[PDB]
Amino acid sequence: LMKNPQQDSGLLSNSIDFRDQNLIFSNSGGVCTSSKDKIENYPAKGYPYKRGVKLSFGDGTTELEVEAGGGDDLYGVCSDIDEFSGMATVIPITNNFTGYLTLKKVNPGDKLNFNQHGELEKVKSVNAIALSKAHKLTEDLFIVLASVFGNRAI
Amino acid sequence: LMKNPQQDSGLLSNSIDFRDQNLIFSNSGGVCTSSKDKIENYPAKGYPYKRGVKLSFGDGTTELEVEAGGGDDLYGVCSDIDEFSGMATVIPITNNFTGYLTLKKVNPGDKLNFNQHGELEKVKSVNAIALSKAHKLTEDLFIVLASVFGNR
Amino acid sequence: IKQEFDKKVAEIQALMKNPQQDSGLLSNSIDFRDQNLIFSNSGGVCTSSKDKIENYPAKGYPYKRGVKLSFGDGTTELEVEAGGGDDLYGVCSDIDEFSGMATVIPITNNFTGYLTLKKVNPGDKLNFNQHGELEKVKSVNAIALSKAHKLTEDLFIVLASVFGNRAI
Repeated sequence: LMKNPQQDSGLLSNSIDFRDQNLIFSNSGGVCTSSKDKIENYPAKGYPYKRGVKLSFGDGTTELEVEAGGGDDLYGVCSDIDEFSGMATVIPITNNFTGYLTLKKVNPGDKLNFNQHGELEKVKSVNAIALSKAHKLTEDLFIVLASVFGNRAI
Repeated sequence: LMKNPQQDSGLLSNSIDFRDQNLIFSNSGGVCTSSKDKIENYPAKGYPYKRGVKLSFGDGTTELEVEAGGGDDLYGVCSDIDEFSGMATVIPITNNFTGYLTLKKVNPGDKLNFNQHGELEKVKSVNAIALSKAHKLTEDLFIVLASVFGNR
Repeated sequence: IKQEFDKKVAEIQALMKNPQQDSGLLSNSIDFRDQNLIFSNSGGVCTSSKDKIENYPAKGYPYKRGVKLSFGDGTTELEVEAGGGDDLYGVCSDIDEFSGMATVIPITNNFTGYLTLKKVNPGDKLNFNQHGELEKVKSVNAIALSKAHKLTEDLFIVLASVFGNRAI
């Protein structure tokens, strides 16, 4: 629900090990990032963090915004949110992405697609392949490493 | 049918207003431009300016060129033209473009497709969404702000 | 035995991109035309500085072929192997044999260059097969810009431009 946890921790972190220290919700961006990636920023409608986003049009008084969604309305993938300005960082669907995305509440090689709420689910229109299994961060919060490369063909 | 108007105006322009000054036909490129965008150039066959283009092949003596077109042959979007060299600047369909494009003689949010002449029309195989109403520059020339983000 | 050895060397060197081979003479190629029709040619005829290029461990010999992702027992990371159809992931534009690393351009980025063809005139529609070879026609926008050039009794290359997916 938030990039940074709302409640402050009561304990320090044990910074000794180096394994399995990347399965956190505050892991913004992608696991493998190219210097030739196209990155945009939009006004955020809701909390579309780590979800497929779509274009949301108001009454014309205010500019275009982005909200979590999928299906035929999918426009990109949100990889970061600046909360002070409400700015959602979006990687366009034309550009391929590899990273941790929210999964609907799954094995490597299974084909995934974005549902109505911008959540990955097992399969049609979007090329997404899971590179790992679901990792549970909360009772309803599951993340999964996936590679999204364009849109499929009907 | 030229980016730069041929008939030079008889009056000086008044630079007093900062609103509604970009709704001209000589506004080449895009409104939102990324420094990592891929930009190609090709020989132009006709005037494909501000239209969707397709690859056209000749007899074989000369190289391939780009001509205004759509359908399943759509290759990219022509954003600029150098008239001296007849060189059309193309953004491939694999790259996403946001800018003013020619509309066939539509409200923000309407899905659009490219016709046989590279003109956007209201609706199948291209992701084009109108971001503004049709602005009429000439009695037959209409433009529209559209974001293209690939195929469907 | 040695003749069979030499025959296998010939086969594997024809398979390879730039095999090591000593020559008794200095071959002279003074003309500057049709000098680029070699198997050791660079990945792209027209290359942009904004192209996204990845590298992956290779399974088999996917050079100048369409590549797809493949997974094993999970002990080792995913690897690219020659393939096409609906499983196509990218195009292998280079290979480094010492490190066994295939340099690949994803299907989300348009590519133009010489690719392996099935054993064709310009302006024809091409599709990737199960082996990653191009064949005359589909779900990929691949168009041939030239005719098939034959370098070996089974090796054909063709100049092709591939730009994204083809809806419907």
